[PDB]
Amino acid sequence: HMEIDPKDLTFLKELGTGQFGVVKYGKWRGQYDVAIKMIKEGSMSEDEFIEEAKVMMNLSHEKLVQLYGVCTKQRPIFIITEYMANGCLLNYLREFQTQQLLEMCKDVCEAMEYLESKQFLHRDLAARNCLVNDQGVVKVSDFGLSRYVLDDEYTSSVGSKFPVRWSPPEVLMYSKFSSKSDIWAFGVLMWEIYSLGKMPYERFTNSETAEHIAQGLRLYRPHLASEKVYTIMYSCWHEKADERPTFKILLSNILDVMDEE
Ligand SMILES: Cc1c(-c2c(F)cc(C(N)=O)c3[nH]c4c(c23)CC[C@H](C(C)(C)O)C4)cccc1-n1c(=O)c2cccc(F)c2n(C)c1=O
Repeated sequence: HMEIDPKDLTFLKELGTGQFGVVKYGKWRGQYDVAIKMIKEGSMSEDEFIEEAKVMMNLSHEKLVQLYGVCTKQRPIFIITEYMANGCLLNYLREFQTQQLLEMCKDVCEAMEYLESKQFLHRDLAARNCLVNDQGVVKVSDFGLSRYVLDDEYTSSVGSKFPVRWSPPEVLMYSKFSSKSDIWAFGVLMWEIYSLGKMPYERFTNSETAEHIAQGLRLYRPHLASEKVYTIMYSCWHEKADERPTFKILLSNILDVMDEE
């Protein structure tokens, strides 16, 4: 537990509004640049999140957005994190050489291999919650947070905000989350990266996407992805969770394609 005193925070710029409300840029104890997420009441199970936040502090990796602490002796609670000046990867992609696109995949895969080693599920990996720092390094953010979301539009499988397009068959059929459902989502993320932020299965509704996936249909090769890169993303989408690679394997596959291309 790392309780941050709000008196040690400054509020310097408004970054916008996310799923949980207002996000600000500020400084913590004049030392760290931070993002301050102000968690609107009724949007998150705070008690359950606060228990898990102690586990989230201990997660430390260069490619994971660092949790610095929380402000919980008030409502709304604040989540204090590492500041990523270029915002989310989806908007960064939408605003590159093929080598830079693979380095973005490598960055995320390093973070995911670390989470996989800690048996910590992200649960909602996608370009919208990967963040980009001032040097163009991509880092994974909001890992594990979707388990504490209270809005039905995000939690229900038929909700308007459920990430159907990033979900494997066992999630759509049984809500069975595992390291292998994070692998599936990672493949969709690689597709997003190589498609410069296009929506996956854009031609389909969420209901039509679940049906397409049930028939064995998969996302097509983006033109910026080579055959070797597409083989990696496609390996993430095996119908059987047990036949999907680990993040450890994926990272080795990515490093091989980099050295070769
Ligand atoms: C990421 C995000 C943040 C956000 C955050 F949380 C954490 C940090 C960090 N740790 O530093 C952070 N840093 C910056 C932002 C930001 C935003 C951009 C800033 C600049 C300086 C570049 O203007 C820099 C804040 C509000 C909304 C969203 N946001 C989006 O911007 C977004 C887009 C498409 C699609 C989506 F789904 C999106 N969603 C849902 C969403 O929450």
